[PDB]
Amino acid sequence: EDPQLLVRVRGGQLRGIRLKAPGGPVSAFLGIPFAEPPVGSRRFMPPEPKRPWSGVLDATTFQNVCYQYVDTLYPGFEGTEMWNPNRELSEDCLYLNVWTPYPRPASPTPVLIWIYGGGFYSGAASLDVYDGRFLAQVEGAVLVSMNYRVGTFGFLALPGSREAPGNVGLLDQRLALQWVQENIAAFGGDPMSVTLFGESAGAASVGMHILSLPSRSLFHRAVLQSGTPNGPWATVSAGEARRRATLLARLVGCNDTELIACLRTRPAQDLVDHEWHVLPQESIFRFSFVPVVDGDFLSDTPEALINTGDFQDLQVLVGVVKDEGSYFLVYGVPGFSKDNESLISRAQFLAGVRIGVPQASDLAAEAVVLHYTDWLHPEDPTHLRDAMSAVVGDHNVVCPVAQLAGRLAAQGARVYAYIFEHRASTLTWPLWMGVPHGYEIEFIFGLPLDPSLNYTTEERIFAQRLMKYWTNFARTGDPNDPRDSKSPQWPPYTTAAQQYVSLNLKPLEVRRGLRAQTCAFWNRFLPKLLSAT
Amino acid sequence: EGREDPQLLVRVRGGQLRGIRLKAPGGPVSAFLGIPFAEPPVGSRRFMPPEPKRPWSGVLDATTFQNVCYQYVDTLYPGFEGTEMWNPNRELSEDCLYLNVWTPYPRPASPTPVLIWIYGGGFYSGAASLDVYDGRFLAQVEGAVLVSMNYRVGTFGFLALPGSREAPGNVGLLDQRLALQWVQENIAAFGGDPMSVTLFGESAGAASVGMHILSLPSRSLFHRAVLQSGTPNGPWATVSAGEARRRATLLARLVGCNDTELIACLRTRPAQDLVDHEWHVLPQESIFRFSFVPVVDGDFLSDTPEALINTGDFQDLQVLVGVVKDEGSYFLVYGVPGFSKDNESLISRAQFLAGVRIGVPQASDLAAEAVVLHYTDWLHPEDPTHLRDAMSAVVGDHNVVCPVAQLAGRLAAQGARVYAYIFEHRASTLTWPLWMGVPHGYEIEFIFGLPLDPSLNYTTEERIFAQRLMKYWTNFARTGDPNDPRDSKSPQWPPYTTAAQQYVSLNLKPLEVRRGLRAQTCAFWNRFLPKLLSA
Ligand SMILES: O=C(COc1ccc(Cl)cc1Cl)Nc1ccc(CN2CCCCC2)cc1
Ligand SMILES: O=C(COc1ccc(Cl)cc1Cl)Nc1ccc(CN2CCCCC2)cc1
Ligand SMILES: *[C@@H]1O[C@H](CO)[C@@H](O)[C@H](O)[C@H]1NC(C)=O
Ligand SMILES: *[C@@H]1O[C@H](CO)[C@@H](O)[C@H](O)[C@H]1NC(C)=O
Ligand SMILES: *[C@@H]1O[C@H](CO)[C@@H](O)[C@H](O)[C@H]1NC(C)=O
Repeated sequence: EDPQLLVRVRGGQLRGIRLKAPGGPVSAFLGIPFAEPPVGSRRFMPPEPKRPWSGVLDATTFQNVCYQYVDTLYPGFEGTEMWNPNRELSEDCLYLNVWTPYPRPASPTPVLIWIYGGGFYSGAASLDVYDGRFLAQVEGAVLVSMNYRVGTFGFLALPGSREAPGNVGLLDQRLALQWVQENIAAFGGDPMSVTLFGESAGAASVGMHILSLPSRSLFHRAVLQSGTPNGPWATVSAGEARRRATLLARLVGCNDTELIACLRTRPAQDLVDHEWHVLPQESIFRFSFVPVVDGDFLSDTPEALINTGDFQDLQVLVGVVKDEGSYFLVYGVPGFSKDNESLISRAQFLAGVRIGVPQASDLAAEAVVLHYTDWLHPEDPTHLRDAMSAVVGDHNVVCPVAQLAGRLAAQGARVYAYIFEHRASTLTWPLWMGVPHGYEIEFIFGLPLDPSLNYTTEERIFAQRLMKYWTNFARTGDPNDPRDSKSPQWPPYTTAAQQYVSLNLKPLEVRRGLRAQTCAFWNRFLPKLLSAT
Repeated sequence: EGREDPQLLVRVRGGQLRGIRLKAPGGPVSAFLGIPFAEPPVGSRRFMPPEPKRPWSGVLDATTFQNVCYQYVDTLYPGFEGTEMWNPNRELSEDCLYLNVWTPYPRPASPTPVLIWIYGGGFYSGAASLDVYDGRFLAQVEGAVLVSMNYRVGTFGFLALPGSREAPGNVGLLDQRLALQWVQENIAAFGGDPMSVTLFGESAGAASVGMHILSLPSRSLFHRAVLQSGTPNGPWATVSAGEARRRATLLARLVGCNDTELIACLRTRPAQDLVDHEWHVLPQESIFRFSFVPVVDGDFLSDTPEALINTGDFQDLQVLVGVVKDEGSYFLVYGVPGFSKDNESLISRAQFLAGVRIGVPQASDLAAEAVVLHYTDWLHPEDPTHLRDAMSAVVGDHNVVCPVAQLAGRLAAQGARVYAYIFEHRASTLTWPLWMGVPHGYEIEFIFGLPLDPSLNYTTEERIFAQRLMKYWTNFARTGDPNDPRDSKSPQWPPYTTAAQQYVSLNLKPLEVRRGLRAQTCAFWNRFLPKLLSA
């Protein structure tokens, strides 16, 4: 029996499986329990450490996916399906996955920990795009990913109550990080060099761990892909979370203790049935149960915390894809569809703005329309369509990212920023969506290295470059190859020069200012506007 | 009579005139200067509408410029040419309603298209007798009949106690209208065609031309109009009835004064006493603000210019409108701390923020914030060169470029034929510093063709350029189209339309067609800012 597949952690023995990567084998250990199944009276409660087990626990397969809403917009279309659960749903879902080189690392290896996105309402560490074997095989990394509770199960909160304190889904992530500290050395991983990375809601989780003191002793560097703790969707106020929780309890037929108790008796799918019914306005890029400003996990709003934090010893890599907003238009904005070029009228554009910026007053919405209209072609359908995408991307991702990068840089952090501009040759969404939210992931994880995936040879070469930036950053806090000259170099993002790089098929190009003019509108003017109005 | 030049004697409705034979570079022209067109608006007539001049006897000598209307004289840079060239070059007087005529020599034997010039100077200053308004070159080279008139400015022209008989306001505009009527009646005696009259003017002169378009009684006195760097809409060209009354009673109080009693007391004040308090009645510390300007009286102006342009019918109107490259730079040295003609005026962020409040004096804190956010360069938010230029652009865009863009857009959409330009050439002889670029008012010397005078020290290219511009203006006056029908080879000047927003660059190089009159920024000024103000 393969001793490379046998490992002992604090809770007992594990049997892993030998997997094939194109360049060689890797050792994978999938479905490792890191917490007691958060079921029955455990629902909505913070996780508890997993009890020791007897014998050898079989970690050769992905465990269940946390209970969550499942997308049905385009039934059986690869573009949407690729994000849907690829295992059985269950509230018993608190398991993590570890990939390492085979044989396992001779000396302690830097650890990358992935945190998936999915708007805090969905996602799983088992998706094909999160496959860790490429990074493990090629860069000899130790890769870890966890499941964390999403939707009402992970983030339903009655702020101040003992039984539904909020943010338990982020506590799930934190326990997994504690697990890595306690156990990763047994896999050949270095607990003294841990890099968090995640995309969308995953990036925002990474950011919340930056901003939450108890998480800080569990990682050394961070990567935020297309997401931030700050911004309009990633957090809610205690007042608003309380509101949403008691509205959901009203819809399902339900003193905080009494209320939470009746919710605990509800079958999972009954809660999920009403997930989308509690949002205050018709919107897109807005999610019902997300992290809450509790005054505990988050001592203040992420805006306040990034504005005042001390980020001296801290390295961060942050970025965005070319078209953050395009994907979301087809999920609520009339006139948009994956099946046509979605050329919209001016009317549709104004209507669209109230949906993409749901919190906006008439006057603020007016300001947005007037800023994004191309007044040389105010009525041009192509311009109006692309502008609609840009409003959503900018408001939700690009400008929150520019704001974080800027505050981090000014307050002592080492920051590297990018924009990702390559569109996959295999993409099944329309051309008008360009490079949509989430389609850089498969390249960072190295999927193009698999011949059967039908990526182009240039895309393979490109994925390898990306894997190097990311693992080199994990190793050192600097994505630049250490013994390679001529590139040119990826420079740190600073407040003075605001340098970032474009990631694409051509060599790194250095640009200055991350939508500087347009993000000043979003981050400097709009707040002053709604502040009074 | 008897031994006079028979080509310099002419009769008009009021009597006989003797003009003078003037030398221009390419030959002689006839000038008739200092023709009275109204009764001297003096004494009991101060503040009153002008009365047509009563016939005189004998031959009136029309060989020299008459008095300049009483006005505030600029003392910012004593003895500096850049400021002096705009100051009164004849004695100041309330007896000042005279006009000038230039024609070819001998006078045209067939009826010639007429150009009428209205000077600017913020409605507080100006004179038709300044060097840069010399009609001799357009007369000689293009064969134009050129008229320019003096009109009352400042308090004498524009002090209004709206609703009163004795000071109804806008009398300076009524002066201009009277001259226009004079041209309709008398210009044929000079060989001018009264059925082809084109108005043109710059800054407040342009705003004036715009008021005549918007005021029905003037409409039958002209056929085409040119507005150079000014418009009747916008933030400086008019004041409400309420604001005019407020400024008038403050000034009265400042000199020690029922509207009849008040106006009567003002009529007893020395002209200079009124002028001395001109700038003391503006509501905020400002630049590109003038104390006494046309008022929305519900008479001359039946409503605000904004409402009138937005909703009027201009089907059979032909207009040429444009701006210079740096409308705002000139004004900064008259009020924005940190700006001088003697240094590079590299300012700090703080000076920019203070400057914006002065250059956009009617803006709330939030509106000001909006302005500062829009014009700030966020890659170089503290860079002094950028901030200097942005300050200039704030003032220029707010006061001229966007009101012009707004005017052109409404006129085009409402059936007018519109031609738009940006004038980008800086005179080789300009005495203002380089940082000011092509400042407000410095296209005028080219339109009038001063560079044709060798003694002025312009370049050969400037001479050729000036000739081109004279051709455009006179071609437009003649046909309502600045293009030469006998010259297809040269690039064409297309009309400005809402759909294509075309205009041309005027500089040393051939005509270049461009799209969008500062479209993105002007949307801010023209569409957003008003909506903000309604909140
Ligand atoms: O945002 C939405 C909208 O969700 C819904 C709202 C209401 C209803 Cl009834 C129904 C629905 Cl579905 N869907 C969405 C957005 C992005 C992705 C892709 N993204 C997933 C995680 C990794 C990064 C890429 C998938 C679904
Ligand atoms: O705007 C001003 C301000 O004037 C003043 C304000 C206050 C005081 Cl105390 C004192 C003063 Cl002076 N002056 C100004 C602007 C432009 C020109 C040039 N312009 C004149 C008309 C034709 C086109 C060019 C001359 C003076
Ligand atoms: C595109 O298709 C969708 C769904 O079929 C439709 O609702 C929309 O109106 C279409 N858009 C255009 C511009 O035809
Ligand atoms: C330019 O000079 C004037 C007076 O000489 C001064 O008041 C002003 O502050 C100077 N500006 C700068 C930017 O140095
Ligand atoms: C033109 O140039 C000559 C030659 O230097 C000079 O003497 C004359 O004064 C100049 N005239 C003007 C108006 O600058």
